[PDB]
Amino acid sequence: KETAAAKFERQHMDSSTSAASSSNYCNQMMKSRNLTKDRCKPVNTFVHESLADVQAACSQKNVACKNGQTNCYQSYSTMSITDCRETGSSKYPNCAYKTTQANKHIIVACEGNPYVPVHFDASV
Ligand SMILES: [Cl-]
Ligand SMILES: [Cl-]
Ligand SMILES: [Cl-]
Ligand SMILES: [Cl-]
Repeated sequence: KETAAAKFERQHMDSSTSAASSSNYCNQMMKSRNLTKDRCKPVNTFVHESLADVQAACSQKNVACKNGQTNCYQSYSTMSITDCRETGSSKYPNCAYKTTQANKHIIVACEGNPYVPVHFDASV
């Protein structure tokens, strides 16, 4: 099985581009990261920063997660992110995504040793 930290990396990291290329960024990335394999993941955010900077958020501002857990952290600085969400025309096996690029703080849940990101909670 995939570890929690590795699943977070695969689903949420894109350190190779500074920001979403075109409107087709999400269709390509959701496919590349295997998030459209058996079904279309409905919503998924990619962060365009180094893995180190995203991991460093786990020692930044401790805040509540939406589900009430207390292991969430909000990055002190804004980061380049792209939110990918299915459009109305999306239907497996023909997934289709809207690409929205933004610069916002990220909120992640962290766990383990090393204490690293295991869930992407929200962007602010
Ligand atoms: Cl790992
Ligand atoms: Cl590259
Ligand atoms: Cl997400
Ligand atoms: Cl941006």
